[PDB]
Amino acid sequence: LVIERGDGIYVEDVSGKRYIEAMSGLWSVGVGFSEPRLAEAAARQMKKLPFYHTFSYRSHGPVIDLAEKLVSMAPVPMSKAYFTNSGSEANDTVVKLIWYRSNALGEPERKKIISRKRGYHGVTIASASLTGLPNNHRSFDLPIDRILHTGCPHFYREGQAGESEEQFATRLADELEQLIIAEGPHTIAAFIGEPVMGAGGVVVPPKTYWEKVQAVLKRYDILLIADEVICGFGRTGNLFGSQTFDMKPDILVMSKQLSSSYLPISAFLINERVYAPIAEESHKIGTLGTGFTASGHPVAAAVALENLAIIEERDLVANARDRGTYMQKRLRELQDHPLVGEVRGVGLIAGVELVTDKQAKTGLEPTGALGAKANAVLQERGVISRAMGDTLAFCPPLIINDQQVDTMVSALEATLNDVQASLT
Amino acid sequence: QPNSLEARDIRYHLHSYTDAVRLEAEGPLVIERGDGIYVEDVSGKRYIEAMSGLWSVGVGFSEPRLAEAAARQMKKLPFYHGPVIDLAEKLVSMAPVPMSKAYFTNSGSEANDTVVKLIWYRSNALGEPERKKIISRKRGYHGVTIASASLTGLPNNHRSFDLPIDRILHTGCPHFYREGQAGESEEQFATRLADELEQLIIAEGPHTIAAFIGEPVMGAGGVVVPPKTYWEKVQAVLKRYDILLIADEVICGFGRTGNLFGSQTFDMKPDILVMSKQLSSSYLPISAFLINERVYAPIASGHPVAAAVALENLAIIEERDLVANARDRGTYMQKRLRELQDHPLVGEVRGVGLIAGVELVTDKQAKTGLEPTGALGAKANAVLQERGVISRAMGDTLAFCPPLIINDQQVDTMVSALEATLNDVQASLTR
Ligand SMILES: Cc1ncc(COP(=O)(O)O)c(CN)c1O
Repeated sequence: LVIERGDGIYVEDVSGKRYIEAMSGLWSVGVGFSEPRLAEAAARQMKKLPFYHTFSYRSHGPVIDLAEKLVSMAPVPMSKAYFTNSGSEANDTVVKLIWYRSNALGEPERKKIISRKRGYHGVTIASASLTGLPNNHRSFDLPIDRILHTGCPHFYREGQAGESEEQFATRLADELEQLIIAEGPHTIAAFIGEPVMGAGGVVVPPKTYWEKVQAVLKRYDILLIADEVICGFGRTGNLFGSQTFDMKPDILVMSKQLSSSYLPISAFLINERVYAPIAEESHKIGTLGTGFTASGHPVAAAVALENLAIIEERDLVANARDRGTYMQKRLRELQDHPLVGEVRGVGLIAGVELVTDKQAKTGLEPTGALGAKANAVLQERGVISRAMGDTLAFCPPLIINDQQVDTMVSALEATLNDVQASLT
Repeated sequence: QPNSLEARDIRYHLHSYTDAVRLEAEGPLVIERGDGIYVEDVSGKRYIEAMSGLWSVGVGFSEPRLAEAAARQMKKLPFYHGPVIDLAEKLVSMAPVPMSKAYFTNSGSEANDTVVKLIWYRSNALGEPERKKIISRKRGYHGVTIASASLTGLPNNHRSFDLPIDRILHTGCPHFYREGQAGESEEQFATRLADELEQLIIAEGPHTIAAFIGEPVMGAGGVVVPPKTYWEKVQAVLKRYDILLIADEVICGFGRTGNLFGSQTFDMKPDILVMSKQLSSSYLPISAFLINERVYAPIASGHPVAAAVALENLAIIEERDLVANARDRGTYMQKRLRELQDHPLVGEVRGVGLIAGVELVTDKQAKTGLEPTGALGAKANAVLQERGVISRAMGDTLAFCPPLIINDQQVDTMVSALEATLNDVQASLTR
């Protein structure tokens, strides 16, 4: 599919056919595809100071404004923001700084990071190791040493016979605790998780998961890294997924909706517990020996600022919350469709996992075929979704209205009816 | 003034490559705007940006054509996962040796990281699970991801970070002034480096070595120009053991060394070429790497706004003859800088094309500076900045890497400021 242009929630192919971009591109184009104020911010900044770096005691106005704004918006108290170009680089730098921090605290053995199966955190050698999907690892010799993976919190696929949702949450927290014990708790630096796993299939954790996991972490004083690359800036019904799931991270990683992907920029926030010992170590060494050339890029930072100003002025968090409520309700009305195994989601993100045998939870051979089949029909009906195996994902822009949500979910129902007719 | 830019920076902003405790005490220097080769701080003082920012702002700091390219794309299709296709085609067509495919990333770091990951994937696809080691060099700079900071050969990039990771090796720095033994000539030193590389390869098991990575000229490690014959002798080694050559042209690319690529200046024939920086003049973040058919055969999403800017940047370079401009001003800069070789504070002047390093010492026979090494560099860089020129100190070396748009009169101004700076520093040391 060759996409050429976009407008609001829509994109157009070269032939002129219009689609709802129900993924907001790559989970990221929050303000839609034609926000003129972002081009205005970019052009203005690029003619004033198109580039300056933030190395060696240098700065500029856009990065200063954006650092202040991100710290001020944090869902828990934070101390500093640090800027990169991507989500992958941010998670990579986070891992490195955790290792530095542990060295800075006299803990040379506290270097292990716990991630999760089906988690997605990037593509660098380190951040692809954090990622818990098989194809990111296969043939790349990953994961690197120090990166561990605990279970995926996906009740529909991991729950045991007869187990309840809250028991499943208890079992995942207990399995985490067993992992920490078996490794040696003093060796565990951090735990990383997305509030809701996006790329892994829009996996919403079971109720009480994050409370119980945080209890475990807190017992051993392990750092929590909230990966808000997808969930950040209104996706889940609040400004951050950490608010929606009552998470209290030490480190919060952002990208994507930060600039609505109009330019490459990413950031993470660290609290005082993280910052203070890194600062002291940088002073003994003489510098903090990391950073990307374009870290804090002034044009990207100007666009991000204007993007956040628009999300606040137009009440887009609330807009996403309310259209999300409607979308979640509409999608769950398809539960009794013969092809619908599970509907899951919160706020303005959802997944619909397709099956041909509800009791066995199985689809066509191989798993993925059913999702590919339905996704082709859905596209043909004017809706671009992402297939993750047999799950179709929905993550539309924050500017969507109810009428557009109705259009998108009706196309999904007509799609599933079509696919059902092809198989009978 | 709690609401000044400087105060707000100290409160909220964790900087790269900065001592955080010192930043809290002094605050940043805040840059406001740019004009050609100049930038201006928030207090209104102007400086020649003799480093082009971070070796990167090739077209200077006020090129409104790039602003229009960005806005045009941003108003058509601001993102999707056309300019990316056009840019890939252009980079392949400009390559200094035949190339097959272009891949995009945001940063030089991610490019190098991806290159390492692709090499591993490739050796696995070829059924060579042990051919995974990468040889880099001391003082090399290749970026800051966990993998690419491991390729980097500088201690500030490793200390307290637990790097380098396994599989990354480092051979010697090809810096004759610092590494040449008593009575060794420049060419003999080249011979010895190629021999030490070969010894490394033999000792590790040649079947285990996948690739060698080098910058044609090492930038961030101090503008180290390799000895004559080095690249020829190295390349003969690597070819003997079928090792891939990765040319990291992040700095050297797009006219910096007197030719379009540093690979042409040094007669390198890489299999993989990494680019960033002058690719877009840093007006937006974008990087790329190219691979040849040898690389691509067993293994057979750029950002569109960034790509549209990189395309327009390349067109400007081409239309305004900036590679030739840089070559000719480079010839003049290198001659002017070498006029300071006899200065009592100058240990060495080195450089090619439009990049150079002036290494400072206080005892020219011992090749020693002030205590500790770094103090003399820092001192002179501060005085040069008072004189309106922004250089970058790498220990006791001051770097010069000005915009491709610079003219001879500006070169003259820059080098005269350095001369007066060295005279002032020498005077202060005698008091
Ligand atoms: C030769 C070289 N390679 C790689 C990099 C890394 O680029 P970035 O800062 O964009 O990650 C740099 C940046 N100074 C460089 O000079």
